[PDB]
Amino acid sequence: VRDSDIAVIGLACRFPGAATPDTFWKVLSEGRETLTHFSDEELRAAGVAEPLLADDRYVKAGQVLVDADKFDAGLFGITRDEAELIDPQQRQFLECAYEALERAGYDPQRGEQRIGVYAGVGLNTYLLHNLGERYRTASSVDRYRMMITNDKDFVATRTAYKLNLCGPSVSTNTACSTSLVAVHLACLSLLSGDCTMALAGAAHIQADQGEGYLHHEGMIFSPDGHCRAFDAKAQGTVIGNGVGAVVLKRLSDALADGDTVHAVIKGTAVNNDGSDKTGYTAPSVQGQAAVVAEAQEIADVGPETVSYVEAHGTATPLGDPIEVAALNQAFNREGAALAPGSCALGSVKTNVGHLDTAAGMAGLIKTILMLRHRTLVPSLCFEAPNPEIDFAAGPFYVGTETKEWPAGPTPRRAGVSSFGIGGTNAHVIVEEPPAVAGPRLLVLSANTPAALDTATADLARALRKDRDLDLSAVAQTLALGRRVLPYRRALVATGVRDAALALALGDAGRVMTAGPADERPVVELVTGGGTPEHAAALYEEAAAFREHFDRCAAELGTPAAELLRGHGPDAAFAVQYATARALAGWGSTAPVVAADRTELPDAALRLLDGIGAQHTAGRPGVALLPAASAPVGTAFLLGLIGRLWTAGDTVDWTVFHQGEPVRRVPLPTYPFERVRHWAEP
Amino acid sequence: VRDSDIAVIGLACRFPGAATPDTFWKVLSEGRETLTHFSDEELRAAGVAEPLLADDRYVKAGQVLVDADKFDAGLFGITRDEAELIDPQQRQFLECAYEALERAGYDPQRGEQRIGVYAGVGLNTYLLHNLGERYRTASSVDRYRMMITNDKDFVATRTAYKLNLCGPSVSTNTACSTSLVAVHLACLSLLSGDCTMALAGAAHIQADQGEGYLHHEGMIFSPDGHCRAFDAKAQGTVIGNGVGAVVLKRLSDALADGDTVHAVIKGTAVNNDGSDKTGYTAPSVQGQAAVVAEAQEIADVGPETVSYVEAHGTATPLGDPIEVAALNQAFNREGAALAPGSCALGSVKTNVGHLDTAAGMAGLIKTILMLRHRTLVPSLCFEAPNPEIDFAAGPFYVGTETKEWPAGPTPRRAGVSSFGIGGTNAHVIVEEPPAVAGPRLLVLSANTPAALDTATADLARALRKDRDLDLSAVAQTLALGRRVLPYRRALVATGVRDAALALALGDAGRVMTAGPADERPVVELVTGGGTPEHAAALYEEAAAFREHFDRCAAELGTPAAELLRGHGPDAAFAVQYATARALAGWGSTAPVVAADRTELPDAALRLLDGIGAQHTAGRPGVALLPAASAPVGTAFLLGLIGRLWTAGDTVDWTVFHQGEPVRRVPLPTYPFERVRHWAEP
Ligand SMILES: [K+]
Ligand SMILES: [K+]
Repeated sequence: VRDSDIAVIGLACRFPGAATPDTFWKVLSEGRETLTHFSDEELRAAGVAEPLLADDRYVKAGQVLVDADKFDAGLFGITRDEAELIDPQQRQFLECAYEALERAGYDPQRGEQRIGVYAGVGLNTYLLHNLGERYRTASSVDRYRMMITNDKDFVATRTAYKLNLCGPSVSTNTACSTSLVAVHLACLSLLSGDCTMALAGAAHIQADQGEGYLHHEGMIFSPDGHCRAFDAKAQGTVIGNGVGAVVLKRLSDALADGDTVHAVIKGTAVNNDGSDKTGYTAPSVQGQAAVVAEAQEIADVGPETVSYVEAHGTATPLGDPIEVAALNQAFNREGAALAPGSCALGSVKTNVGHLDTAAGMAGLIKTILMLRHRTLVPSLCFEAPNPEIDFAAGPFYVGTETKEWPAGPTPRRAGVSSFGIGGTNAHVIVEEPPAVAGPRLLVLSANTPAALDTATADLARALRKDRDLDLSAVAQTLALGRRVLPYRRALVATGVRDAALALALGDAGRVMTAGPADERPVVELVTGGGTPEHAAALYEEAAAFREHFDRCAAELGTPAAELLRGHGPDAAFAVQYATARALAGWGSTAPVVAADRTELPDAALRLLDGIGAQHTAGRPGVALLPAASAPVGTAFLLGLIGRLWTAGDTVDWTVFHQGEPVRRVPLPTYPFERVRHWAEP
Repeated sequence: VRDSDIAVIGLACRFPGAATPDTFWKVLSEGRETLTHFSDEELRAAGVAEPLLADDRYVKAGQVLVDADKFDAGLFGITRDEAELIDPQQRQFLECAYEALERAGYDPQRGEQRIGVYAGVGLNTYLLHNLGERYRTASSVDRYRMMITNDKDFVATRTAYKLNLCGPSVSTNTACSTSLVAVHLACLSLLSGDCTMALAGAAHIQADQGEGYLHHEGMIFSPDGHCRAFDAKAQGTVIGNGVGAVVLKRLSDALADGDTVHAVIKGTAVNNDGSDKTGYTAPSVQGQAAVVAEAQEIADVGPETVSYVEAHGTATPLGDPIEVAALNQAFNREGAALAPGSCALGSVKTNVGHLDTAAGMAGLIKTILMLRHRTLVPSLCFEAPNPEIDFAAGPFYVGTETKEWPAGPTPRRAGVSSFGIGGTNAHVIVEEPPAVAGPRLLVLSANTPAALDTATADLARALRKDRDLDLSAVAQTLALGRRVLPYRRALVATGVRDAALALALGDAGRVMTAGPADERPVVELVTGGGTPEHAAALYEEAAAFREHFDRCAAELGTPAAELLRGHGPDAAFAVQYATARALAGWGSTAPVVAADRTELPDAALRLLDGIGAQHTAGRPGVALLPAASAPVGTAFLLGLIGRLWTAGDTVDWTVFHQGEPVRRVPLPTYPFERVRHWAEP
């Protein structure tokens, strides 16, 4: 574990045909093109002019992001009017960043982590088209409100403000290479100590997606909507729509904290072509070759140890041979040719098109998934190599199969390239990640009942589909790594299968649900016989209980072993008092009601005075003792916490999970309400 | 000299009332407000509606950037149609960056330096207003051309492409704090080794500057166009227009290379407020306090050693007390209160208004000039302290005088703050810079005759006004640190006064001028007697001559001392041959013509064959020997180089200046042609 290695500890994406990493992996491993073909009816509905449809140069297809118009404004405390004004690219980036942090297992509203964010969005066609006329005929006040909801500057800071990211929050833009430049700056920030975690990401969404495009020979776009990277029939790409983000942390920190490591960034490099090329928009062999070599040098990774490269890969007749010539030059720099056919080459642009500002996210996230799965996937629309590409001069070949990624003398390593219009180039070196008994309280919360139900079904489903999940990790991730919201649910479970079923059934006997309407509860210290089996179980199983019980027995003047065996009022008091103090230590602020104190010793009376126990409440009461023939021990205590917490009591989950190693794991992400917010031009 | 210290080795600015650093220092030291008041006639000319003029809330004033519409497209190889399309913010940033590199003394078209650029521009109102209708009714091809000439992404890369910057070139945007964030990332890049030099800067230009504004109580803008920072009558600021850039290099490198150090950046910090504040646009004491403390810690600078702070300083009733409360908290963090009245506080927004994206450049450059001049300057419109500001809790007081900056126990140190809408905060620690015989060839070149004449007058003027300038440094800076352009001029001078006069007079006897029209010249090796005084002078004074003369004497079979004394044809040959070889070693590619070889020895014939001397030219001839009663020695040789170079011969000025330490110094910057490029809405 090198000092400079950066872990990818979470990620998220909404790309054409894939709203999550799991569905993206399905697109990739199944070798599918996500191109949408538009009917004439759909194009007419979209206001495409009739001469345009008739034109044989017009391409009736696109790479669309479904529900780009949807946004859960309520969750983010944003009004309808404001949601409508905000560029969909910024809305989608905000939800995507939320998802990435969720998958990482970190709730930035809690904890001491300092989280930065580097992000960029594409050309704001929402402002130009949908809000265009609105802008030029508006007051300075309303123009100002449109500026802070639409200018590029605000994508990173809106996210910082709404998610609570206190590290550097910077909008970074270099056109098609924006994604990997953001990744580069995030890593630089992390290594310099600006922050302890960082998001890096990008969004590109055309306000008029859903329409086709006119083919022009002087431009990068293909005549048929297909992107045939490295193929002899390569004729360009299709602009796509999408958004992606990764969460980054020093690898040593990630391992120490017990995070899931999806992959390791070994090094990154960024440069610019400068002047020495035939035009501002022209490609450059030398600029590309240099940034690849620079990234490998920084990563301390020899070119012969790289076994996959994710090319920028736009399928232009000029650009494809240049990209391979540049890779050959970089890879062969330390001598002569590497073994032919020894490094796979591919382009996700063949699946989802060219995501512009977000292209590098689609490329990096594909490569991360391949590495985590130790699985190579196809580059599509490849039938025969472009004769002008000099494959024989180097190690590259275009992989067209889903298959095991063969082991090598080093861990599996990949390169990821992204080259922008304007000549800023980026290359990132990524490595596969290093190799990796009682009941638990599972807690869920959402901003609406409907969201809570969906989240419950999602978790149930995820739990059924992976039995290998550790219930501990699931409980910890849910408690520590999810926003604390008003509609709440909880369940005490004995294992993953058990949990899956209980959550699916929704049977109130086990599944506790409460919301902001329900009354804040009190804990009731009752009379009743002792509970020796229950007392002994908590004493053995719960360290916090054991502490306060020992100290309570000291005050009462009786040995702990005596009280734990006892059936009398002193014993019943002790168990309940110790439970109440353990709850308090875990952050509970529920009042303790002790309504009947007659048959209690003076010491018990003082202890009740010390914690300021009320004599009554003016509020639902939760008993501190199990009912007869109810579950006892830790199962009871966890159910108690669950009942209080769902009803709005405070719990400090960090303190609650103190005594154990925490392991954060990927679980389903928030079911954002699909509310349409769209300004009509 | 700490490893992490960064030198500011050049800078440039066009702010209201100041098109250069020198004129900016005049605004600052003279305590002037650059606010422009608009007549009703001017406002009407600008298309301001009549109800608007009548409105008593309307403020008929602004902080305008003169000639924001002007751009030397020819110099940058840009067509008229393209120049018109490019956002004026990007045009102005491009010219400003050129100026900054010129003042630093580096021509990025030559040399091995790797230069990065981090820059941001403000809201593109040129695209929205001037090109708005044009965009929505244009083809996809023309929309694409408007995108690459107007989107934020392209400001840094356009500059990289047109100036030849091959380091990371990144557009960075965080609203009002953009400038110092760019500076922060440039320093991070430099310290990480992305590059060896870096530009950082920003431009903010409203397409409708020249109009007034309507006052709204819910906004940051003052009712009278004055910005009364920290005053009891503080009521906000005025939006301004401007552009600035700095050139950064590791301090150790700068000193080693002999650069001018204008100031030293000791440390920088960037953070974001996150969620814990009352609104997205609200201020935050804690965010500000943290970034100031973080910057000082990183700089290893104790708060008690800081004697000036350049505040964000926007003069809002809420914001001013908050900024001082935050500074107090940061400065007092290591104990109790520092001495009252011991650190000056000011805001350049009181001079030039709020330059938005460029505000931090105006603040940083003011602070750099103060430090270089060891002179404090006034913060304006300060009559009585705002009662709500807790000055007494800390060391701060508002300085209102131009006066010597008192020496202290450490070098003079300042802080510079910039806080953005969206909550990204930056603070930079700056320190004063460390303490610092023959003829010379001065070379000038421009892209037009008119520009060449203006540049000549400018240099003449600058030379008159500083006699302390070292002629050496002037010659080196001009030769190594200026773009090589087609209309050329040169002068051999014996000192600064001499140069100043010769350049002003323009007398062809001394001042050589030539352009692309003039013929590429040849050097002529003539017959004629020896020139013993001339030979001995070059031998003594020019190492390159001495080398080739020694070797030529070896070939001829005669001792060098004999030939240097000689009057014969062998001696005349030797001196001319050695001069020709010295020119070749300095990169000359002018043909050598030896038309009359009769009375030359065989050895001389072989030597002429070896360099492939022509027997004639089919071209003006320049003699390799001084004419009788002409200047001799180094003066002659330099005049020779000048004649060839002005006529288009190649010279490698790096090789030419090899044997000596180079010192780059500020000289006047390029006289960009004032051509208007402005799209009509
Ligand atoms: K070029
Ligand atoms: K808030």
